[PDB]
Amino acid sequence: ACDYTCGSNCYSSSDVSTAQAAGYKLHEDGETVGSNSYPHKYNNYEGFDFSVSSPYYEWPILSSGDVYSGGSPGADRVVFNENNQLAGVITHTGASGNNFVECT
Ligand SMILES: Nc1nc2c(ncn2[C@@H]2O[C@H](CO)[C@@H](O)[C@H]2OP(=O)(O)O)c(=O)[nH]1
Ligand SMILES: [Ca+2]
Repeated sequence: ACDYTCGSNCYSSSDVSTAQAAGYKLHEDGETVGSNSYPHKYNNYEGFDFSVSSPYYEWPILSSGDVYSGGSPGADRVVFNENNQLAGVITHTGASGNNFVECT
């Protein structure tokens, strides 16, 4: 069973903490990867009710199981805060345009 289901992509807790740890490290060191400069601030335009406080940062999580290193980011993202607390896992899949919906 999936801990997080983003469209047709299946993720376990370990997939999420692994992706999150990589994004937080880059955030700490003030470095980015890719053309969209990840990790970057997640403004929460959609207004999700995250249990942890802002600011939020997004980092792509890949269905391949690999840690994002620069190519296409896919549609899924892990959202973490300043204290490296997981806010949630989101996706562009099933959302119009460049909007997001939470992964179930
Ligand atoms: N939909 C959405 N995009 C955001 C938000 N915060 C930052 N973004 C970024 O704002 C632009 C318009 O959506 C995109 O560059 C998107 O990039 P990502 O694809 O990297 O999320 C947010 O809260 N919602
Ligand atoms: Ca996996």
